Amino acid sequence: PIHILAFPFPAKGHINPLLHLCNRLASKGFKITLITTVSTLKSVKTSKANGIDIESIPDGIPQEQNHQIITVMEMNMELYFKQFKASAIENTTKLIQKLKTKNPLPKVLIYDSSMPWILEVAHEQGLLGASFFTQPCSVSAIYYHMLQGTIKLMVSLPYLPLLEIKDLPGVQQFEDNSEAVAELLADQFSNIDDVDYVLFNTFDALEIEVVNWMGSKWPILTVGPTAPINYLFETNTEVCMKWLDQREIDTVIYVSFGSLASLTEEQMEQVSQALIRSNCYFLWVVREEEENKLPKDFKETTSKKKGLVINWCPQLDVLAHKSVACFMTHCGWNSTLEALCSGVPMICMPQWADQTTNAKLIEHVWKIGVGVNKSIVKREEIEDCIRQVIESERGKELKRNAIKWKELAKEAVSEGGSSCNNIQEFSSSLL
Ligand SMILES: O=c1ccn([C@@H]2O[C@H](COP(=O)(O)OP(=O)(O)O)[C@@H](O)[C@H]2O)c(=O)[nH]1
Repeated sequence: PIHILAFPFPAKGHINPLLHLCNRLASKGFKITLITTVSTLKSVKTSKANGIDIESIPDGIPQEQNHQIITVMEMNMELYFKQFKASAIENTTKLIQKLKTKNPLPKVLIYDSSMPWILEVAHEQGLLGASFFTQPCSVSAIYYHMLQGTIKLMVSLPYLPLLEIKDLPGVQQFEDNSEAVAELLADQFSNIDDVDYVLFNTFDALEIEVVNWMGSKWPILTVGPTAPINYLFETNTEVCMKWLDQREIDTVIYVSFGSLASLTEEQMEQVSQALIRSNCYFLWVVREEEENKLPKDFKETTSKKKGLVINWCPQLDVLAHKSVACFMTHCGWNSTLEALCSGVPMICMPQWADQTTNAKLIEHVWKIGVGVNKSIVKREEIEDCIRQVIESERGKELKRNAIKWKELAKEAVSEGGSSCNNIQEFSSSLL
């Protein structure tokens, strides 16, 4: 087989979409080796069934308590991102030299677009280099314009809806790290003319005009949704799926703020009371390190009548379940795309980075969600949005719109669709 190496940035919203692409490629007969940091490997619980070799490299930055890589970087982003970079260059080089003593020899390196300097490692080692963007073309376009100096972080940009300042990617939320974060996002386009393959986790029908614009500059390959062995981490699948099976169609609010975002105890109390007073059934992912910010007795007693509070769920299987009526989300791109491709309308509560822009696209372009208004977002505001989605006639339109996007996404990934064709073109190029 042809041997593909894959190197995501060490965070679940970067690992998971690349894993799903790797599983598709392994189904076409390619051998896959996934490169992870030691810190990521500590959370990996299931890997045997997917058949992919996993090889680890050092973190390259300090190990603090049981914190994850981004959390450590936030202490000093400019210093620690560039320590992570130097270590990753050195140690991926060493790893590839070891892989070159085994058959089949590696031929291509698919690397996260946020790590553009890995291209030079691939080429130095005689491999093709493929940059994998884990955000949509519309948001990535903003980072390109930042690199060109057309904008620096109402705002008009080519082939994007008119934006309010609050809709631009949220870099101000990173405080003293804000300048470093803006620079790394723009750097995704710094060597794009040297990349052998440019891949985006999106599909053409979702953003026709900006994809066409981007394609007038570089040959890009839209391959999304990569999401269809589907999980590396503990998902509590049996508990979650048995509980959803006890629920009637269209009755459950799924709630998750992703793998990184953390809300204050003040904000968590507002969400807790909004869910209780709504009187709907709900499944709320509260990560284990965030549980201590919940109101006392919430997980053990008051959520027992109508809710399931869990530290991680099988999100693809949850969003596919007929009981789920809507998705209160932080609007990370994977959650946004997974919900749209499942036909599930959203309540948008973005926190930072691309989430703010994603929420504007959800509400105003794709029209499959409503957005909360900050005062802190209060229980009444959240309750209002729940009634809009679950009860009102507007909620029925949002659901019809979500089902339309689900059908276009099914088309894109099936035989003859744009993403299916693009993955075939990538695969045949390697052959
Ligand atoms: O209980 C959960 C919550 C999230 N996810 C997955 O975690 C990723 C979240 O990535 P996203 O882009 O939505 O936000 P981020 O964590 O990067 O902020 C996605 O692959 C979700 O499917 C999951 O499997 N179980």
